[PDB]
Amino acid sequence: NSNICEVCNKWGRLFCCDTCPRSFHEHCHIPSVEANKNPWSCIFCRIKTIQERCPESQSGHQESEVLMRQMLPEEQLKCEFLLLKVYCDSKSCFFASEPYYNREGSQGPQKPMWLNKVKTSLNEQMYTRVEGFVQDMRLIFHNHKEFYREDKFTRLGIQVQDIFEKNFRNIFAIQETS
Ligand SMILES: [Zn+2]
Ligand SMILES: [Zn+2]
Ligand SMILES: [Zn+2]
Repeated sequence: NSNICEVCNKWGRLFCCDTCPRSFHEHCHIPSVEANKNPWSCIFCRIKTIQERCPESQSGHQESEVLMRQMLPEEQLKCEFLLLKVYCDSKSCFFASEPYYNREGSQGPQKPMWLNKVKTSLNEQMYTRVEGFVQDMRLIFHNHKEFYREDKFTRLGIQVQDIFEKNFRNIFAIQETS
């Protein structure tokens, strides 16, 4: 196994996957690494298993259909994985914890949102459809873009949103388009 966490790239108290060489800190893995379970498979392995059991799941889908799916176990897992993929980018540190807004010439968003809040929401099964999760994730970046206006710091929102969107397309097998 790897000697650094797959999500944060640091050493520490790591849990090793039994079916791939990845490792995780306890709260870096989503869901948090499970108490017992021997063997244990990580979220990357569990997502690969879904794909292997249903190869047709990789044919193209329409986003509108994906957003209306109910959050049954497999869609719950896919949202957890997609959240994990955003945390894997180091620039996610800007969007992880609860923000605050006091900048000359800007007003804070009406509905602040951050990655830890989405993490808790998923953990507490607060989303009933994929749409709920996706709307909150997109809100994070939209709030950022709107608040930082012309400051070049707005680009962080663009960059992390691009990571989100690419992984969303991959994980939910959205039909490729030009
Ligand atoms: Zn970590
Ligand atoms: Zn694994
Ligand atoms: Zn099948």
